[PDB]
Amino acid sequence: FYRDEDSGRLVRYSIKNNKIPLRIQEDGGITPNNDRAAWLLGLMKPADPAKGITDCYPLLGELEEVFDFDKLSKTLHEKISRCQGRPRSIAMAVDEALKQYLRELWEKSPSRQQDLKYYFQAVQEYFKDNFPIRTKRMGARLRQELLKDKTSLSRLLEPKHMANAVRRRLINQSTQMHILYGKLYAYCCVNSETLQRIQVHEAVKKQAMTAVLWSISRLRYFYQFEDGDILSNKNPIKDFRDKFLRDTNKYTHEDVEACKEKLQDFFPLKELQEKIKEDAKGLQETDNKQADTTDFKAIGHIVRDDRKLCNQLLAECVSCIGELRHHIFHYKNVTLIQALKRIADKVKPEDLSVLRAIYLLDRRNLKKAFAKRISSMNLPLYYREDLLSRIFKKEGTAFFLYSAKIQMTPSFQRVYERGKNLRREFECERMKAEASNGQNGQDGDRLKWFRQLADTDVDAQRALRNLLLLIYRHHFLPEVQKDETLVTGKIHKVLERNRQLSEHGYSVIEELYHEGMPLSDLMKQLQRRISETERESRELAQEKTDYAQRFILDIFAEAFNDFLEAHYGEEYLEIMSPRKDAEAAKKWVKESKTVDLKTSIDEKEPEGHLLVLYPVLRLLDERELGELQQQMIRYRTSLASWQGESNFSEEIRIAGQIEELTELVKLTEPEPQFAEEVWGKRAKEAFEDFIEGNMKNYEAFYLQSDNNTPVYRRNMSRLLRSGLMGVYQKVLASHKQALKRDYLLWSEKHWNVKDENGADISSAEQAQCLLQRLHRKYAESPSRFTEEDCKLYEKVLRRLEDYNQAVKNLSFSSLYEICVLNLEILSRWVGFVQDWERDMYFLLLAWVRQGKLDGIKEEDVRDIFSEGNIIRNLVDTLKGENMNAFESVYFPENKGSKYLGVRNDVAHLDLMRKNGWRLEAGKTCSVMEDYINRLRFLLSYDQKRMNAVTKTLQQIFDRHKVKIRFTVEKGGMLKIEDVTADKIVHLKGSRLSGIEIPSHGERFIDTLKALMVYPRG
RNA sequence: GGGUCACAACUCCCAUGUAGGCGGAGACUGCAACCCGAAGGUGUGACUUCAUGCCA
Repeated sequence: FYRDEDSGRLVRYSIKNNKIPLRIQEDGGITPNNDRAAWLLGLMKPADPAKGITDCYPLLGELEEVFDFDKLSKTLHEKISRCQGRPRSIAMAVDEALKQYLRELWEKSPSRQQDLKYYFQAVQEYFKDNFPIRTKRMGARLRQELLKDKTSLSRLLEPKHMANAVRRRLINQSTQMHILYGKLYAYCCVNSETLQRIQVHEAVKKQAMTAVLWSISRLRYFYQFEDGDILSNKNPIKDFRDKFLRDTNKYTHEDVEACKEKLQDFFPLKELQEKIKEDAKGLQETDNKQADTTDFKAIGHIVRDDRKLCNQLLAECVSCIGELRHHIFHYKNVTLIQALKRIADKVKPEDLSVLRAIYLLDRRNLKKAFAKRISSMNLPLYYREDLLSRIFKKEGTAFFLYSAKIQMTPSFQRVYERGKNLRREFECERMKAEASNGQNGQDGDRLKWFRQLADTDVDAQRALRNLLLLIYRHHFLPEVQKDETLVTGKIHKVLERNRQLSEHGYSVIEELYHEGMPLSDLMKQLQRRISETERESRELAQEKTDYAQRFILDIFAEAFNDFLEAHYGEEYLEIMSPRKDAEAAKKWVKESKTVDLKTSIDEKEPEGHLLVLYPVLRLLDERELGELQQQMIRYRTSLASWQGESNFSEEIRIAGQIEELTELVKLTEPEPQFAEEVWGKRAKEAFEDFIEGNMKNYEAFYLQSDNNTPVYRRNMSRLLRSGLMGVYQKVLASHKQALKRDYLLWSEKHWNVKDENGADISSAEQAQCLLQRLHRKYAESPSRFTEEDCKLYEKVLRRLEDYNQAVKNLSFSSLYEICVLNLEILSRWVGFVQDWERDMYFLLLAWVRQGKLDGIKEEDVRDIFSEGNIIRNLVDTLKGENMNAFESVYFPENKGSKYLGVRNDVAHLDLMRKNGWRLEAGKTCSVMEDYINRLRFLLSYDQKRMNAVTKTLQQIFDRHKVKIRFTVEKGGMLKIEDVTADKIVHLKGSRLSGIEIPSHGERFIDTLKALMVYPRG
């Protein structure tokens, strides 16, 4: 589908007349392309409240006077009085009576038919939305079901309700058209390739601004500043910033220790100090060597002082964040990339000395960061060296930190499950073929490397999976990037296999790939097909079959298997024989193995834009980095997808550099230095009121115990880094997570399951082995299962689930999951606030352009959104009839003044502080409910944003396998009904009703419910 | 006090109030699928729909 200012092209007349409502007259002006756009743009006329005029849309009032709306309701009531129930009959009767009344009203008034056409279109849209006949979609089904009730039927026919609904619809369409006008002339002064490009650029800028706001909140956390504005140039705040941690009459050693300890969670300060100390020591022993340590020697006096280093690092950070906040939303630079280039041109890297030293120290640490990751996952305690050396050799390897992945590249997990299932199916069919024919076929190894072992524990398969994941991520994908023919070297074969089961589902996929086509185009069409399939499944409320995703998984699994055969064939037997040994685990880390990851980032001189953007990436935890990386991947694919006359090569290269830098920051962990044995002098306090008794009573684990990875430690470090512990100790105080029932259940070693096969289960490993054995026996024989084993399965399942929930509550995994969910609820509202800010900027620009505001210039508009508060600038700038004109676009008459303050509450991230979790006198609701309702009030200029508030909250909750229900109470307020947890359905078709297990425990659900309604609600 | 009734989106367009099409299109406007991915448990292979059978 392609449309332009002329027509539209690939019912038929709807395709042809689908063109843009706006056009450029080649002189900088935008003019309407039809009558409806001109009518929508001229509806808003500002009104003087002192003179007596109240509304800003007089034509809508006159049209609501002409359209009676009172005899229509009586006519419809009289018409449907002879229908009883049967909501479809009511729908046809209402539709017929409505079209009769509309044609009579059109015949009655011939003078004002022109605007009557658009009024009739709005009325017909209302009646089609609320009285549906067809029920193919789900929403139409529930509207028809709601048509059964007589009370809702009476409510839907009120004259005031219908008039207000038509007015709201028309005002919403007018506002959207003004915003579309204002989007142009801010980027332009062909539709398909330009509007999508503007959408992509705005998405990238908004994601960057969310990252900037997160780093601003982190900087305010560092400086311990109460309200105000840290990124300021006026005298008192600047003098406070320049004097921070100076002297001793104002600040104490505890202050500098707390500041440097907060800074250590994001920055490698201790390693930098040790590096400078060893660099100073080495200069006194060599008298003739041209080493690259001149830059490090200049800043030796700063980094040797804690106060000076902290103050200087905070100063350079504040300079970078302030320059980023000044730009990006500037009117000059179209792209964030050229904004970074202009910042790097303005501010030289000679000023940023501590920042560039931190960048260099982090760049020259990948060599041991990769070794730390390899040791951390599973690898050394299941392989007896001299094979990891054959894979991760210390000489130059084909391993890289980050590959510029192509769109819709599958993850390792889906590929692994698909290949493992295909291998199991092949094994079963070969065994069944050996039963029918007693001849041993010499073939049978065509899909190995996905074998499920037969040491055969669950940890051994974990280690094998992790090794294959490392090879897939750092070796196979750069090889595919350099030479894609590997994947193509399999594609035809997979299609043939599908045909071998026809005597199909890949018929749609058989037509796209002819002979030789760039896989990039293939994944773009498969992305389109997957998108339509998912959207249709979501719309029609049915679960369908995804053939394109399965095809992608199949071809990538075949390519991975053949690649592993080509390079690691001599070590297949040694890879498939893991063996647990703690001696190699205690070794391999005292040797400082320092493996040989490679990257394209320079080792002696950082680039200017990368150095400017480095603290922003350094101040994001784990998920905002992923969102920024996905936005950069989408931007790169979008730039590559456009045709000629583009000139976007340098932007593509810089975007790839940003992706690689983000991957480097993600890989190079900040070295949490927990040390000690259990506690230190930070988390201990931040974690007293979550342990039911004392931590010494839980000494069996939390220290030594299994002598393995201590997740509890990574969980507590990542929990304490996020800075939400003060909020959680104010809100979730009486919701202790360690408990004593869970520790008693974990210390239980005398399970009462009474296993049938001449033994008794005493450990969770034996229970997991019984689950695996019983599930394999069920998998081979689904239709024939003994009644004893079917209840034995549930008997071990419930005990294992109780044990796992006790472990998850004890290991602080539930609290960390709640923190991840809470930080996901935030930064969605920040995205909503960014959307509102951009929309209001473009709306005000469009209003000023078409002479709507009298004594207001474009300079004032840009100065509203340049510096200072946006809200205060709007209040001090627009007044009289202009403020009434601005307020005319928010329909919900229940609100009054003091609104738009939720923008300042969200953008400053007040919910990340203890003082923000307080409510006004009254309001009878919870903090989250209050924020939801104020967000609906703020976003009421756009209907889709107002519905997307609750929609996105429900989707975020459902991503964690948790439900949440809302009910609308009196006055239109939303309130939380319940939360609960969904259930995973175990063995199906087992001559039994099916075992049902909740996906989350009661402690997790109760804590999430306590967070959602803090005061009441 | 339907006055913010979301979940069950929103926008645009199909010739003469006629005429439909209660029909189409939309990374063009937002949620999604895909990835982040740790977290993780729900047997598989193969095809139709307003979620249940159909064959080894």
